[PDB]
Amino acid sequence: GPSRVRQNFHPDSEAAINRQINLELYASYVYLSMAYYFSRDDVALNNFSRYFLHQSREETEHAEKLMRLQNQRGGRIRLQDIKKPEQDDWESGLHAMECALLLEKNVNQSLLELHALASDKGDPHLCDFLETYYLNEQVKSIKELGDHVHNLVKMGAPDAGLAEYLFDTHTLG
Amino acid sequence: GPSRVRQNFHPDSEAAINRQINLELYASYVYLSMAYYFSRDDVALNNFSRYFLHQSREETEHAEKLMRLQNQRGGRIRLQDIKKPEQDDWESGLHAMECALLLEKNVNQSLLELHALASDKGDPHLCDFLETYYLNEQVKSIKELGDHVHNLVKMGAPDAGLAEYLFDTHTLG
Amino acid sequence: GPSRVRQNFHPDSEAAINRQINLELYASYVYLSMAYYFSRDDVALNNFSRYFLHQSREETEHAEKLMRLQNQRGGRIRLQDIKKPEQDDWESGLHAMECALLLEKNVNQSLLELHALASDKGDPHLCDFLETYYLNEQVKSIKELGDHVHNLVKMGAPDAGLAEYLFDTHTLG
Amino acid sequence: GPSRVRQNFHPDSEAAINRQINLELYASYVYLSMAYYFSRDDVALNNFSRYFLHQSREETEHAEKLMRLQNQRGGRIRLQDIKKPEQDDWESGLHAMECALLLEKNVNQSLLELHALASDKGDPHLCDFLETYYLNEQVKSIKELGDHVHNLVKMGAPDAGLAEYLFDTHTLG
Amino acid sequence: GPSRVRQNFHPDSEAAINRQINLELYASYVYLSMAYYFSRDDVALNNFSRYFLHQSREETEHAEKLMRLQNQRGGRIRLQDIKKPEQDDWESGLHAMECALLLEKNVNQSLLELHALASDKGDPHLCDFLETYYLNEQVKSIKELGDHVHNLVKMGAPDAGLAEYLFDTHTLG
Amino acid sequence: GPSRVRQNFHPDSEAAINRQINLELYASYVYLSMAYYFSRDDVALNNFSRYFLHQSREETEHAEKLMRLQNQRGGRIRLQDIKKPEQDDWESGLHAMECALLLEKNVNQSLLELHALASDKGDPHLCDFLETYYLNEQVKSIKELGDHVHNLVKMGAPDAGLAEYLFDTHTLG
Ligand SMILES: [Cl-]
Ligand SMILES: [Fe+2]
Ligand SMILES: [Fe+2]
Ligand SMILES: [Fe+2]
Ligand SMILES: [Fe+2]
Ligand SMILES: [Fe+2]
Ligand SMILES: [Fe+2]
Ligand SMILES: [Fe+2]
Ligand SMILES: [Fe+2]
Ligand SMILES: [Fe+2]
Ligand SMILES: [Fe+2]
Ligand SMILES: [Fe+2]
Ligand SMILES: [Fe+2]
Ligand SMILES: [Fe+2]
Ligand SMILES: [Fe+2]
Ligand SMILES: [Fe+2]
Ligand SMILES: [Fe+2]
Ligand SMILES: [Fe+2]
Ligand SMILES: [Fe+2]
Ligand SMILES: [Fe+2]
Ligand SMILES: [Fe+2]
Ligand SMILES: [Fe+2]
Ligand SMILES: [Fe+2]
Ligand SMILES: [Fe+2]
Ligand SMILES: [Fe+2]
Ligand SMILES: [Fe+2]
Ligand SMILES: [Fe+2]
Ligand SMILES: [Fe+2]
Ligand SMILES: [Fe+2]
Ligand SMILES: [Fe+2]
Ligand SMILES: [Fe+2]
Ligand SMILES: [Fe+2]
Ligand SMILES: [Fe+2]
Ligand SMILES: [Fe+2]
Ligand SMILES: [Fe+2]
Ligand SMILES: [Fe+2]
Ligand SMILES: [Fe+2]
Ligand SMILES: [Fe+2]
Ligand SMILES: [Fe+2]
Ligand SMILES: [Fe+2]
Ligand SMILES: [Fe+2]
Ligand SMILES: [Fe+2]
Repeated sequence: GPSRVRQNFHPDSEAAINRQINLELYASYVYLSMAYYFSRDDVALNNFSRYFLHQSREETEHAEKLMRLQNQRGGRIRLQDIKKPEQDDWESGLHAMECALLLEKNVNQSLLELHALASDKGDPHLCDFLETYYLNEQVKSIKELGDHVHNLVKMGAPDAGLAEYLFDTHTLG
Repeated sequence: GPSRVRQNFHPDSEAAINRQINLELYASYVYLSMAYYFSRDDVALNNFSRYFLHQSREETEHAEKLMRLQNQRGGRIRLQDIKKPEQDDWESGLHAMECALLLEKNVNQSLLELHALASDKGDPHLCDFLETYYLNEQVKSIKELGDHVHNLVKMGAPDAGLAEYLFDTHTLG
Repeated sequence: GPSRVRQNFHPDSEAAINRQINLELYASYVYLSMAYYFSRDDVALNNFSRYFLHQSREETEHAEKLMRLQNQRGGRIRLQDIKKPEQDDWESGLHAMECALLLEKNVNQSLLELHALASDKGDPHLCDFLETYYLNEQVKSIKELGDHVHNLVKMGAPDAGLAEYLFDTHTLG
Repeated sequence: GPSRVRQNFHPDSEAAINRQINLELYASYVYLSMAYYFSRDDVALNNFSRYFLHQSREETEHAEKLMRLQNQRGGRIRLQDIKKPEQDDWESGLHAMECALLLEKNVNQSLLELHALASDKGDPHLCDFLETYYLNEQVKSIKELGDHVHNLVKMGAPDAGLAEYLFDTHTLG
Repeated sequence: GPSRVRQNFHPDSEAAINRQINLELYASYVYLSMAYYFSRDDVALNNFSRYFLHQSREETEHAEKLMRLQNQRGGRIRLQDIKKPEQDDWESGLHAMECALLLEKNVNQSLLELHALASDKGDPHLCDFLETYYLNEQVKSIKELGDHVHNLVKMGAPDAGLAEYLFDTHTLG
Repeated sequence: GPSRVRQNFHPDSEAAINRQINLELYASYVYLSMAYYFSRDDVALNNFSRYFLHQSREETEHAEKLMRLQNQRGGRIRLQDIKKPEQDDWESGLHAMECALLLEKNVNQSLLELHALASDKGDPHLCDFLETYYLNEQVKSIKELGDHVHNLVKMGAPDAGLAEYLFDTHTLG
C-alpha cells in the first residue's frame, strides 16, 4: 500500500475495473443459462446450445483478462456475488438472441464509460487495453447478434415451425 | 445344480433376467419393423430407416449381454417366443418416434424393477451390472427420442409436407 | 394399393416371402440359443459358441435381404411371432451340429418351394434372387455341417472325452 | 409438465440437484479468487495460481455435468446467485490449501446427502451418476489437498522463507 | 487422529479393509505356490505355471489397490502375517484348478460381506469402489475357473494321460 | 524321490534355500509396508513411496529365482508364513532408510551363510548361483542405502523441515 508496481493508476479506475469484472462474470452466467435452455428435451436446438456455451466461455476469458490487468497494475481484485440471470426459460431461439444483443449493448456501454473514466484520469495504458481487447470485440459481437436476430425475424421465428430448426442447422451449424 | 460357479444368485433374479432378455429381443424386433417401414416406396425416409436399424442392433447387443450375465453367474437361459410388434404400418416418422419413446420408457421401468429386485436380494454384482450398462444408456435413449419428437412436432409433422423430409436429411443424416 | 412400383408380383409370392422372413428369423434365434449354450460354465466350448453366433448373424442378414426384396417389389412386410427354439439345452457339440443340419435342410426345402412358386407365377426376378443369394449358400451350409457331423462322429463325440474339445480347438478355431 | 422424458425422478431430487449446481459454481468462484491471489505482485507464486485456476475449471465441469443430468432426466434447471468467496486475500499458500480442503469436504458432505436422498427415493440412475463421476473424484481431491497441507506444514509454511517458494517450484511445478 | 482427510469412514470399514488386504495377499501366495508346483521336473506343465503366476500378480494388484484406498480415505493400514498355502504339492492340474475356484469363491464371499458392511455404514464411495474394481472381476474369475474345471473333468483329468498335457498346450497356451 | 534331475544337491542346501525364499518374501513385505507408509496423507513423500515399492518388487524377483533354482536342482519348495513387518508406522524417511539398510545387511549375512554351506557341501553350481545373482546385488543395495542415510543425516532429517522433502524430489525423483 501502495503496491511496489503501482503507477499512474487511479483508485477510481481500480474500482471501475472491479465492477467490469463482475459484469463480465454475469454475462458468462447468462450465456450458460441460455446454453442449457437449448438442450432441454422440449427445445432441443443443439447448435443454439453450443453457440451460447461458446459465448459463456468467451465472457469468462474477458473477466480473467481484467483480473490479470488488476494484478499487473497493482490494484486489488474485489469480487462480488454473481447475480442469477433474469430468466430460466428463454422462450425461443429468437428471444434468447434478442436478450443477448441487449446484454452485449449494455456491456458495451459499461466499457465505453470505463474508457471515458480512463481518459479523464490520463491513463493511456488502460485506454489502450480497452481498445485493444474489448471495444473491437464488442462491436463484432453486437453485429453478429444483430445479423442473427434479423435472419430469425425474417424466417418467421418463433412461430414458423421450420425457422429456428433450419437456422440451428444452417447458420449455427 | 447348482452350477459350480453359482454364488449369491437368487432364483428370482435368474427368472427376472430371463424376462428382460425377452423384452430386449422384443425391442430389437420392433425397431427392425420400424426400419423396414421407412424404406417402403411410399414412405422413403432412408435416414429414419438407418436410425431404427441401428437401434435394432443395439437392442440385440443388450439382450446378448444379459445372456452372457446369465452364463457368468451360473443361471440357465430360458428363451420364449419373441412377439411380433404391435403395428406393421408405423404411420409416420413422428408416430414411430413416439412409439419408440414409449417402448424405451417401458423397458426402463422393467430395468428399474430388476434393480429393485437385485437390491432386495442383496446382489450388488447384479445392481452394478444394471447401473453400468443399462440404466445410463436408457436415460440417454429416452432423452434423444424426446428431443426428436419435440423437433418433429414443432416442425409440423406429420402433415407439413417438408417436416419429416427435412428432419430425415438434417438431423438423422 | 397397388404400390406404384409393383409389377409382375403375385400376392401368393408376397405371402410366401413373408413366411420365409419368419423362418430365417427363427433360424437366427435357434443359432443364438446354441451359441449361448456353448458358453455355459458346464459346457465351455468357446469356438462352438463363436461358430453358432456367426451363423445367427448370417440368418439375420438372410431375413433382412428378403425384407428389402419385399419393399423393392412393392409388397408389404407382415411380421409374425418368432417361436422359441425346440431346446434350451442342446446336449453336446455333435447334437447341436445335427440339429443345425436338420434346420438348414428344412430351410432349404422352404426355399425350393418358394422357387417353384416363383416359377409357377412366371416371376424370373424372384427366381434369380433365390438362386443368386439363397440356394447356393444353403448348399454350402448343409455341406459344411455334414462335414462337421462326420468328423465329430468319427472322433467319438459326444462320449469320447477329447473329441469335442479337440474339434473346438482345431476345426472351429 | 411432466416432461415427456421424465421417469422415476422425484421433485426433491430435482431440487437437490439445483442446490448442488449452485455449490459447484460457488466452488469454481472460490478457486478463481485463489488463482488470482497468487499472481499478485506481492505473492507471485505462479504455480499455486495455475493449480487453483485448474481446480476452478474442473468445478465448472462438475456444475455443467449436473446441468446436463437435469436436462437428461427432464428436470428444470433453476439458477441462483453465486455468492462471492469468503476472502479476497487468502493470506498464504498454506492458508489457501487449508481453505480448499475444507471446501472440498463441505462439497463432499453435500454429495453424500444427495446420494442418501437418491437412495431414499429409489433412484439408482442418480445414485450411479454420483458414484461414477463425483464421489471418487472428491476423495482423490481431498487426499491431494491433505498431502499438500502436510508438506507445507512440515516445510514450515507460511513463515519459513523458502517453504512456499520451494513447494511452488517442485510440487506444483 | 482423525486424519485431516477422513470423512464418512467408519472404523469397522477400516478394519474390514485391513482384513481384505490380508486375504488378497494370501491369495497371491497360494497362486505363487501353484505356479512353482507346475514347473517341477515331475509335473512340467509350463502353461499351467504361467497361468497361476499371472493370477498371483493380479492378486497383488488387488491388495495394493485396497492399500491405496485405505490411504485415500485416511485409514491406517495394519498388516498381518501372510499364512502359507494349505498344500505344497497341488497333486494335478485339475486339483489346482478346483482349489483356485474354491479360493475365488471364498474371496468373493468376503467381498460381498465387505459390501454389506459398507452399505450398512452408508459409505457409497466404498460400495462403488468394490463394485467397480472387485465384484465384476471376481465373477469373471470364478466363471473362467469353472470353464477350466469342466473341460479338464470332461477330458478325463487327472488320470487320462493326454488330458492335462493337451489342455496346457491348447487352452492355457 | 530322488527327483530324476537331482545331482550333487545336499538336503541341507535344499533346506537352506527354502529358508532364504522365506526371507526374501519377508523383505518384499517390509518394503511394501514402507511404500504405503510414504503415501499416507500425513507423510506424502511420493518418491520415497515409489522407491520402496520398486525395492519390494525386486525382492519378489529374488524369491522367485530361488524357487526356480529349487525346481531346476530337483529340490522341493516348502513355503512358510510370511511374518508381518516389525512396524506399521515407519516414523520418517530417514528411519525407513536405516531400517532398510539393517534389513539388507541381515539378508546379506544369510546369503553368506548359504554360500559357506554350499562350499562346505562342494556344490559349485549353488556357489556360482549366489555369486552371480545375489552377492553382487546385495553389496550394491547396501551401498546405495548407506549413501541415502548419509545424505539424509547431513541434511538434518528428520527434524529439519526441508530435508526429506528436498531429498524426495532431488535424489529419489
Ligand atoms: Cl492336438
Ligand atoms: Fe463471440
Ligand atoms: Fe477467446
Ligand atoms: Fe471465439
Ligand atoms: Fe464480455
Ligand atoms: Fe436477486
Ligand atoms: Fe460479450
Ligand atoms: Fe487513444
Ligand atoms: Fe441408441
Ligand atoms: Fe452398442
Ligand atoms: Fe451406437
Ligand atoms: Fe435395450
Ligand atoms: Fe399374438
Ligand atoms: Fe432401448
Ligand atoms: Fe449402489
Ligand atoms: Fe457403479
Ligand atoms: Fe439444408
Ligand atoms: Fe455360414
Ligand atoms: Fe454374410
Ligand atoms: Fe460369413
Ligand atoms: Fe438362412
Ligand atoms: Fe410355443
Ligand atoms: Fe441357414
Ligand atoms: Fe442366375
Ligand atoms: Fe482437481
Ligand atoms: Fe476434468
Ligand atoms: Fe484435471
Ligand atoms: Fe466439484
Ligand atoms: Fe453477501
Ligand atoms: Fe472440488
Ligand atoms: Fe485373472
Ligand atoms: Fe491387472
Ligand atoms: Fe490380467
Ligand atoms: Fe483378488
Ligand atoms: Fe500355520
Ligand atoms: Fe482372485
Ligand atoms: Fe534395488
Ligand atoms: Fe530386477
Ligand atoms: Fe531395478
Ligand atoms: Fe533380496
Ligand atoms: Fe507375530
Ligand atoms: Fe534386498
